[PDB]
Amino acid sequence: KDKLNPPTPSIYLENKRDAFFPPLHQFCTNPKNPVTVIRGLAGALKLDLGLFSTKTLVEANNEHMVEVRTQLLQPADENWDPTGTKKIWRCESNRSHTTIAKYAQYQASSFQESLREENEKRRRKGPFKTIKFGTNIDLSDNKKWKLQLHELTKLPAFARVVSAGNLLTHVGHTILGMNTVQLYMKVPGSRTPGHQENNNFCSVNINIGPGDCEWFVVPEDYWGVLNDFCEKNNLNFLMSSWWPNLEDLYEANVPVYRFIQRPGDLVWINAGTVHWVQAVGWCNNIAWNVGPLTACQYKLAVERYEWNKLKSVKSPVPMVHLSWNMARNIKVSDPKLFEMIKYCLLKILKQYQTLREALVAAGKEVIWHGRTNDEPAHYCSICEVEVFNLLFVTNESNTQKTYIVHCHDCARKTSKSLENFVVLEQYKMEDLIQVYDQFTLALSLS
Ligand SMILES: [Mn+2]
Ligand SMILES: [Zn+2]
Repeated sequence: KDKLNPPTPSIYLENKRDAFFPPLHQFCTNPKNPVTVIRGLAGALKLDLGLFSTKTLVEANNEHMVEVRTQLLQPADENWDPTGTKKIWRCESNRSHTTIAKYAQYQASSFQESLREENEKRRRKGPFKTIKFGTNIDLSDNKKWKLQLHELTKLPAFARVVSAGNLLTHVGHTILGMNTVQLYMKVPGSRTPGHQENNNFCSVNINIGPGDCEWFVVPEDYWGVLNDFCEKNNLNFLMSSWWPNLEDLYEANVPVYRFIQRPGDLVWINAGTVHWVQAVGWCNNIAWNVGPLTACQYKLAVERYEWNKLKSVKSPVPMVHLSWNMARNIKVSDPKLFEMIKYCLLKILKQYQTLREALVAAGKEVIWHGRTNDEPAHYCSICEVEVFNLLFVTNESNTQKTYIVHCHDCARKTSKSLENFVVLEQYKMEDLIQVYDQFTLALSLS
């Protein structure tokens, strides 16, 4: 089917007017568009991409940490077992650390060697060469990266790291790599393997250049098919490194979007869109997440939040904490989105009331503990689930005032009658009830 190789949703900007035009915002967040390629974005805004060149990065912070992935240099769009016999889903991707200065030396010498090879003139496949990919470089420190982060404020508001319409701005604290910028340094063949974004939040990626990247994209509502493929091939969809066999996908009638990202092109990945990427030339990229205020985004975030619990994987976004912040601080005028949030809050409230009464009925004391504001959400020190309001802390951690948090289930498993724990409460019930009761649908004529 030609429908199995659909065209790329793609917008071509010439100037600042095009970039700030509101129908662009609406196109990107439309659930029918799994990905949007915004071509010419840097040129239209006169963004200085030179602030992210390797030369500039070395000067700025030469000892900065870089995560290295050591990989095989594979042909075109394929992934072969090391022997070169058959195409398989499993990637080879070994981890180590280096610095910006050291990776930079390698990136440059890699290009010089390729020039010389090009001038040396002239098991079904392979054997394959080894390459290194510098990934997940942390650009959160505004003191170390002042000029770099300022340049990204030139973007239209919907695409910024920080904005009033961004759910990740309303979380109220830092989530590393999501509401902070990540940087990637590349040589040809550098691969970011198959994945969905953390808790299915949208993402922004800009190619710094000078070389191109090639992207592969599958819509959110086929993610289940790719999950089945991973399990059949003995891989964890959420945690393993895998690179889809395009012939397998075609056979299973899964459509695949495929396109080239040139320097200055911005790629918008919509919520839950499955994707994997490879460098075609020598380049750097920057990326972060954004959470549009839509029913579709909130729904997919909640779904992945609950799926992660079943798979014993931590959620970087604390969706209970976020939901309360939305009710406290945000006027919601879409009836669909409003009903979703109200439903979730009522479920949180009922569970909390049920647990609290059980504790009281058993004669366990609930200790008023309160809360520092802008204090981050808490997670269980053993199982890493989000823990809200009622915190379970050992007698000794309480005494030492280290307040090491446990969920109810993990505390019970340790201490059958909770005799080794105290129960801390960060919010009064009457106050949460008020927030819930006062959270009402706002009128908007839009
Ligand atoms: Mn991604
Ligand atoms: Zn736990």
